[PDB]
Amino acid sequence: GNKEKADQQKAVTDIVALENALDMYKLDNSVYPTTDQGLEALVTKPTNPEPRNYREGGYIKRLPKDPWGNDYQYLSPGDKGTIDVFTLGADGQEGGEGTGADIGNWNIQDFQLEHHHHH
Ligand SMILES: [Ca+2]
Ligand SMILES: [Cl-]
Ligand code: NA
Ligand code: NA
Ligand SMILES: [Pt+2]
Ligand SMILES: [Zn+2]
Ligand SMILES: [Zn+2]
Ligand SMILES: [Zn+2]
Repeated sequence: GNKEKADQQKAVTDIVALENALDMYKLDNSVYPTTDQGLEALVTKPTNPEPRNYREGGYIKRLPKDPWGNDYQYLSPGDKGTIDVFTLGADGQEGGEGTGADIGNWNIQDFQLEHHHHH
């Protein structure tokens, strides 16, 4: 019902937010954060490597939690594209259907409302 569609839109909103914050990091610092620096690099200046041009206050106000209480996941370099930003969904596991499906930057349009789709 409403709950599941709201949860899905929340995941879309967060993944897009994070992807945009990651692009700002790249614009400043010439590279994306590594998997090991993590999404935390968006709020706190990382090490290994230390970025050259870190923005005061970071790149996002806070790290969102996914609709099922788990942290969003991140890989750089990604398996699915240059970076992977994703949630594993309601089942907290790879793959799955329904609310269990994995939502990521690579397939994000699929989980957006219909007006974002290309048919
Ligand atoms: Ca899943
Ligand atoms: Cl299109
Ligand atoms: Na840390
Ligand atoms: Na990707
Ligand atoms: Pt920015
Ligand atoms: Zn981007
Ligand atoms: Zn829209
Ligand atoms: Zn569609």
